[PDB]
Parts: sequence; C-alpha cells; structure tokens
Amino acid sequence: QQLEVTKISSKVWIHTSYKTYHGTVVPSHGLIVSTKEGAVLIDTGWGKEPTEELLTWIKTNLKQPVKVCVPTHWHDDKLGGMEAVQRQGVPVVTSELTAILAAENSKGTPDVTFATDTTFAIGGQQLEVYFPGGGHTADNVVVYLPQQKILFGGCLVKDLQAKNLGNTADADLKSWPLAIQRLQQRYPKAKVVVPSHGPWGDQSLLSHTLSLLQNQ
Amino acid sequence: QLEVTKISSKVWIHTSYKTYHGTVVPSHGLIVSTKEGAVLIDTGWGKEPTEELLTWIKTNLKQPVKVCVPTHWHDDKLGGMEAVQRQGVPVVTSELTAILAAENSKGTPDVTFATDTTFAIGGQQLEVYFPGGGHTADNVVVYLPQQKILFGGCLVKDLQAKNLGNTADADLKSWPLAIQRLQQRYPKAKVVVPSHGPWGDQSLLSHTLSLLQNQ
Ligand code: NA
Ligand code: NA
Ligand SMILES: [Zn+2]
Ligand SMILES: [Zn+2]
Ligand SMILES: [Zn+2]
Ligand SMILES: [Zn+2]
Ligand SMILES: [Zn+2]
Ligand SMILES: [Zn+2]
Ligand SMILES: [Zn+2]
Ligand SMILES: [Zn+2]
Ligand SMILES: [Zn+2]
Ligand SMILES: [Zn+2]
Ligand SMILES: [Zn+2]
Ligand SMILES: [Zn+2]
Ligand SMILES: [Zn+2]
Ligand SMILES: [Zn+2]
Ligand SMILES: [Zn+2]
Ligand SMILES: [Zn+2]
Repeated sequence: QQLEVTKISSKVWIHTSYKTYHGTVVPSHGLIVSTKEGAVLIDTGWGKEPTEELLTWIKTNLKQPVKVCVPTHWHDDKLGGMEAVQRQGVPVVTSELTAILAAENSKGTPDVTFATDTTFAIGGQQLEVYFPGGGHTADNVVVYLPQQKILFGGCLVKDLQAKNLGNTADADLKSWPLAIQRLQQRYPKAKVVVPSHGPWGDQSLLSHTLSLLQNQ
Repeated sequence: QLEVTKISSKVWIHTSYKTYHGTVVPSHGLIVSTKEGAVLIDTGWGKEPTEELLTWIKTNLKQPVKVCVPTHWHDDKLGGMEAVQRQGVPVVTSELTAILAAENSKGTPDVTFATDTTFAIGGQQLEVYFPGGGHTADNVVVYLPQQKILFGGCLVKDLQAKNLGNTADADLKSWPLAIQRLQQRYPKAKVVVPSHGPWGDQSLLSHTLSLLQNQ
C-alpha cells in the first residue's frame, strides 16, 4: 500500500514498507539516519518500488544524498531494494556471510563486505554493526546508535504483540535465544528497540522475544 | 476503529482516529496494566471509541479498570467519561480540569486533586504533574518512573508536526516554560508519548520548543 516514514529522534526516521500477505498487511521497518554529511540507510524498502519511494522521500525532505545502505540480512524485506539502491550509485555494504547467502539465493551482490564487528562514523553520527548469532537467519545483524541509544534488531526481534515467531524455515531456533541474550548484555541502556514487522518499544521487546523462543 | 499497540511489557497506547481539517489525526492515550487492575490515561475520543476501548481492556487484559485519568478537558482526552462512569470506573482529574469540564459541558469527575501526586496501584507507580498552561490552561502529564515513560498528551508535539495545531484554548506565552519544566523534571525519560503523532525520545521536547521559537 506504499511506503511510510516516521520520525523518532531529531535525526532518525523509520521507513515502513507494506505488503499484503494472505489476510492482513505486513509492515517492514528500516531506519534512515541524517548526518551532517549525508544520509545512512539501514535496510532497503521491501523491494524495488518501496525503495524508489524511499529514495524520492530522502531527496525531497532530507535534501541530501544517501552515502551508504546497510542491509541486516539477505531476505527481500531487508535487502530486495538493493538493485534499486545501487542503480543510483549508492554503496550497499553487508557482512561477508550475508553476501554469501545472497549469492546462493540469486540476490544482488553488495559492493563491500565486512568480516568484523564494525563501529564507524559519518557526519558526526556513529553507528555500530554487530553479529549476535544466528536467529531469524544465519547472518542477521543488528545496528546500534550509541548516541541516541537506539537498537535496530530487524527480524531478529519481535514486537510485543507477536504471538509466535512466524516463519521458522531459515530460522535457527536453537541459537536465537542466545542471540537475544547477547543483545540484552551488550546494550543494557538501549532506549528504543526497533523490530521489523511490528511496533517498536523499549527493552521489553528482547524479553518478549526470549519468551516466545521458551514457549514453542 | 480503535487501535491498541504495546510499547512496554505492561504499557499500551490506545489510538482513536478522526479527520480534522482534511487530515487524519490520531489521539493516543495509555493503558497501564497492574497486579490490581488497569489504569487508563485518557478516555477514547468520544463514546464509541471509549466503549471499544473498555471492551478491549476486558477481552485482552481481562481485568477491571481501577481508575481513569484525563490529562485535560478537551474531547480527545475526556469525551468518553460517561461511558467509563456507567461501568463504575472512577474518573479523577486536577481541580482545574474539573472546573473547565463543568465550564464546557463535559461530565463531572468523581474526584479532583489540587496537588501534584505520586501514587501506586498493583506494584505500578504513576506521577501526575502540572507543568503550566500550554496546549490548554490545565494540561497535566503522567510519568511512569519505573519504565521512564512520559505521557505528554497534547502539550508535546510529534517530530513531524509543522505547527502547534489546535491553539484555540492554548496559552502560547506559557507553553515554552512548561516544555522546559518537563525537560528538567524528566531528564532521563526514555520515551515521550504525544497525543497527536508518533512517539519518540526527548527530541520531542526540544522540537516542541522549536515550534514555539518560530511561530
Ligand atoms: Na554471516
Ligand atoms: Na510503537
Ligand atoms: Zn558522509
Ligand atoms: Zn549533506
Ligand atoms: Zn528475514
Ligand atoms: Zn536497477
Ligand atoms: Zn561502512
Ligand atoms: Zn558490517
Ligand atoms: Zn550513535
Ligand atoms: Zn522479516
Ligand atoms: Zn516483529
Ligand atoms: Zn537450525
Ligand atoms: Zn486538547
Ligand atoms: Zn473539546
Ligand atoms: Zn491530579
Ligand atoms: Zn484552556
Ligand atoms: Zn488533543
Ligand atoms: Zn518509541
């Protein structure tokens, strides 16, 4: 039903892509971060058409170029707009294994890969990318803004109104619980936790995901 | 067309909708669940949204509403008082909100308070505080000190608000001072919930100030 963007901090937005699946509409959340030197994209739209809207939005309202885009794993909902991003000269950057799994599933090829947990800064804004272990996918990573204390958990974290874990096909049900606990131990002062497919909240989203993982 | 979303393990935001001046406007309140019942911050935006709200609480929280607390006298935060009261729920407000309610054909609250109050129900602590006139002369906020969640109602604007919105009953000269009182009473608030837009961090307070140096 399109693409929606909402502001949560003075320099942080959440972009939301929609797709109707069977019964009901499913959102997909990413982040936009504005810096003094360009915008950072955490996740593409849920495919090409949401991603073209997202780019058009960034150009109209932030009136700055996207310096980089960082998918959080290989699935279409977090990376299916990569081709759209790369066609505008924006570098897409992923973990090494996200690049591997994309190649094995005929997704595009990132422009750069990283094999290490990385902290970097653009335009006064610092970002951390971190691998807590397999959960939703073997390669899912999170992104932390330590200044705004905002943790983006992608499909690794579920929202407080999710009643189960959804699809478990590529899922790593055995590792997911320890990945959550890694997040709880590494970001003890996170203020906002952003899931992919529901509303965001406080650090209750980690304990709720842990709870879903002890009741299956 | 009521909607309820959870933001913390014991905190929901209830949202009614209306079109106002060609745009869709949400109105958010809180539901707080406690070991001894539910606390309601704001009613629905009128009778039908509030009975939806009441039914929601009974179906999913399956506990009675112990008290309801409107944050000022306008319909979006108080227009469902009768429906709450027909179910025996106590409505309690500041003394000045009761005066303005009587002055504008809203109902009569069951209890009024003239003091900033900290109280607890079922393990849950709540703070009600009057920072001064802003959106209306009587607006108060609600703070959950354990979750560090501040409900600012219509005193705070969301980060995509381009102006102050409804200013009819507003007190534009005091409003800046109330925002600064909030900034200094809740320096470590994690979430700030406005009435008529998405919630965020304490950026929402500095943003509301900005709308107030540039009107
Ligand atoms: Na990997
Ligand atoms: Na939310
Ligand atoms: Zn830059
Ligand atoms: Zn720029
Ligand atoms: Zn996925
Ligand atoms: Zn292309
Ligand atoms: Zn990079
Ligand atoms: Zn990386
Ligand atoms: Zn940061
Ligand atoms: Zn997903
Ligand atoms: Zn989710
Ligand atoms: Zn497995
Ligand atoms: Zn009002
Ligand atoms: Zn009114
Ligand atoms: Zn009071
Ligand atoms: Zn007034
Ligand atoms: Zn209002
Ligand atoms: Zn939030």
